[PDB]
Amino acid sequence: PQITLWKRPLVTIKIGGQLKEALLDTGADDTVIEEMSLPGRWKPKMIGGVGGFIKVRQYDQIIIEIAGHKAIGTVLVGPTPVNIIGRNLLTQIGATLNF
Amino acid sequence: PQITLWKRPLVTIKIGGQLKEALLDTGADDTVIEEMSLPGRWKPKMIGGVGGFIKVRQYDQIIIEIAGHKAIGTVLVGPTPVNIIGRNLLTQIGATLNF
Ligand SMILES: CCCC[C@@H](CN[C@@H](CCCC)C(=O)N[C@@H](CCC(N)=O)C(=O)N[C@@H](CCCNC(N)=[NH2+])C(N)=O)NC(=O)[C@@H](NC(=O)[C@@H](NC(C)=O)[C@@H](C)O)[C@@H](C)CC
Repeated sequence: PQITLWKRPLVTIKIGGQLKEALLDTGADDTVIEEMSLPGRWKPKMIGGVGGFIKVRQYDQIIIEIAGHKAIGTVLVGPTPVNIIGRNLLTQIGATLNF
Repeated sequence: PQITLWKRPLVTIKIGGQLKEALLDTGADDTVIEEMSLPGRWKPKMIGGVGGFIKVRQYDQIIIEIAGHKAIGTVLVGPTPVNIIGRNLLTQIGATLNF
C-alpha cells in the first residue's frame, strides 16, 4: 500500500496470537509493544526518545504480521504509550519512504 | 528519492541559514529541533514520546528545507534527543510510506 501522512500511520498487527494497533515509525530503531506475554528468553533493555527512557524486555525471533505482511525479528515489551513498529521490522516488509 | 530503512533515515535540513541533520519520522506528528534561535514570537506546547512529556517552544511559518525540498511551517524547539522531521512537514514535501 501507499500510506499518506495526513494522519498517524496506524495499522493492525498480529503478535503472539493477539491483534493490536501499531504506529509505523521510521524514527524508531526498534519495535516496542505494550505489556503482553511472549515466548522465549528475554533480557532487559533501556530505550529512549522524547521524554527520556523506559525499561523494556527484549525478545528475539518473534513473528509479527503487519498489515498482512509477515516479518520476524526482535520485539521489545514494556510500558510504551503507543505500540511502535520500528525499522527492524519495517525493512522486512519492504517499507520505504518516498518523495 | 526512495529511502530504505536499513539505516536511520537521516537527511540534511536547512533552517536559519544553517545546515543540520534530522531524522525523517513518520511516527512524529510534529517537527522538533534541538535548541537554536528562531525569529518571532513563540507559543507553549507539550509533546510526548516513549519516555514521557517535555515542554517545547512553538514557532509558526518557519522556512525550512528538507533534503532539498522547501517547506514553510511549524517548528518546535526544545530538549529532543534528536532533530526530527514529522508529519506536518513530511506532508509538505509529498512523502509517503510504501510497501
Ligand atoms: C526522538 C527520538 C527519535 C524519534 C522517536 C519517535 N518516536 C515516536 C513514537 C510515538 C509513540 C510515543 C514519537 O516520539 N513521536 C512523538 C514525537 C514528538 C512530536 N510532537 O511529534 C509524537 O508524535 N508525539 C505526539 C504524541 C503521540 C501520542 N500518540 C498516542 N497517544 N497514541 C505529540 N503530539 O506529542 N523514536 C523513538 O522514540 C525511539 N528511539 C530510537 O529509535 C533511538 N533513541 C534515540 C534517543 O535516538 C534508539 C537509539 O533507541 C524509541 C521508540 C525506541 C526504539
